[PDB]
Amino acid sequence: TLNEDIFLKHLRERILVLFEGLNSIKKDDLENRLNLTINFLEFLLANIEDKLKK
Ligand SMILES: [Mg+2]
Repeated sequence: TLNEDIFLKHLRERILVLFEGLNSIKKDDLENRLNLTINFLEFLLANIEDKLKK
């Protein structure tokens, strides 16, 4: 069963690597979208405050 053990252990590692890559990709995409929304809200806040000082 040696060949079986090698294939299964490598397959486990491949699954873990796939999960690690998927989580990295999702984290980057989430960071991008969060930065967009946060910048939008900061621009809105700054514009509102500039509109209030006048
Ligand atoms: Mg790993």
